[PDB]
Amino acid sequence: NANDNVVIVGTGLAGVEVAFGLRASGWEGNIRLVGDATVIPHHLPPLSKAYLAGKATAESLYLRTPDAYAAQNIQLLGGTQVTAINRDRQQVILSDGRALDYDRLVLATGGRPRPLPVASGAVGKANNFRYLRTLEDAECIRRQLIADNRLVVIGGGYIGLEVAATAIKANMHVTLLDTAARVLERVTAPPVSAFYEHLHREAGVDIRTGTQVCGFEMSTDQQKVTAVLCEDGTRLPADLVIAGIGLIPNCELASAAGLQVDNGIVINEHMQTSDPLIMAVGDCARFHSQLYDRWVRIESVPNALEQARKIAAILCGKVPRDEAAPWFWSDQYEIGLKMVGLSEGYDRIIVRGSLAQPDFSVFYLQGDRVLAVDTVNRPVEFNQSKQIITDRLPVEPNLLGDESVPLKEIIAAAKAELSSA
Ligand SMILES: Cc1cc2nc3c(=O)[nH]c(=O)nc-3n(C[C@H](O)[C@H](O)[C@H](O)COP(=O)(O)OP(=O)(O)OC[C@H]3O[C@@H](n4cnc5c(N)ncnc54)[C@H](O)[C@@H]3O)c2cc1C
Repeated sequence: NANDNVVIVGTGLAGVEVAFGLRASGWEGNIRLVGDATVIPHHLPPLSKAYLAGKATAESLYLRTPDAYAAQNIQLLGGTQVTAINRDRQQVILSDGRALDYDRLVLATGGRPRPLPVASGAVGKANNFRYLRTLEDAECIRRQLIADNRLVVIGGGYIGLEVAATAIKANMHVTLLDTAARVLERVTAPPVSAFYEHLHREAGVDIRTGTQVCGFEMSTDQQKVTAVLCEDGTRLPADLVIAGIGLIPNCELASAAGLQVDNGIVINEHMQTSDPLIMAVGDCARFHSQLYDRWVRIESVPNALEQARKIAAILCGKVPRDEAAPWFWSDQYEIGLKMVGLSEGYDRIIVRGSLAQPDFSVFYLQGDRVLAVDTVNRPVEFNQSKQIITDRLPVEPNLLGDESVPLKEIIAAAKAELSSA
């Protein structure tokens, strides 16, 4: 429509992709991008990878060049916080009291770092204690990635691991702490955690699992952290502390406007929230996965792209792409880590290749059904695995771990079985 105005709250990948996708699918109306961030929209993955390593330019981070917004006639309103939504009048209220009218509203609010309780007040304020989510966070941390200085990373998720890998390369003394018994405990099988723990320790990282931070010591003059204290009495001297204990989806605007919320903004098969004219997308969206027949909220680039493209399609009267298996990647010590599917609910894993080398695939199964596959330096088996998950192919479990049998042929057999019998 060339009259309907669309307002997108959030200028992260999700919001920006909706904006440009919209104008790419034939949208003629007005598009307004509104975000509290001041910087030009940029990619996030490089922030714990090449950019954090200081090897990529700031320019390379832009999602789209600044001129692109003008050319595609997309109004970008940065440094502006949306404080409320008025479904009745169909307007979004800005912190300055200003209100923007909308015919279609898209909430691409993403999430915010989960604060560490024992790092409140002065601790969190210290210039050498940071979470990693914004460009500002990344640059503040990078400036402090100094050889021989001591870093303590709190949190063992993929980003924590990527931060540790980057710091190690910068020759820092690195210690990583996780409360769980093994890193990535919730999304991987023990032998996979073992791989990562050994991988990092081998690189020089001192990983301490089952460790809980009880507090910090700080300098009076500089108001900087000088040490991290563990519940068991261990004192870890630190020149830098990076915390990453998860993300909190930004649903406040939704829950305040009476929209359904549950660890994310609930949306239906049409990307719509409880309110027809309001949609949600990206890290903040909790949707129903028909592939796994359950409600999930995914934090990944592929997820944002897929969801953003679906919204653009629907708002333009076009047909959305069929639901694809969820996937994401991680870069640690130049190792190609690619994960497809959701492992939740697996009752066994099958390793294809040796875990003593960064070259294998791990299949997560629930019975004979493949739920997900984590691949390490195996791009082809990764692509092939997407097909197995997305199409629910009946691949023979007893051959998945047999490297003398190409995955392509295992797949061929599964497909032939459907057509023949
Ligand atoms: C360091 C890092 C590394 C990552 N690496 C990978 C990776 O390797 N592979 C992968 O697949 N994914 C990775 N991710 C995750 C991926 O970047 C995100 O899932 C993806 O970019 C989608 O983000 P989003 O746009 O949904 O949310 P966000 O990027 O959080 O964007 C939401 C924006 O909206 C703003 N906003 C919220 N509320 C309001 C409001 N009321 N008014 C105005 N503005 C508001 C927020 O401040 C924010 O600026 C990484 C993320 C980080 C931080």
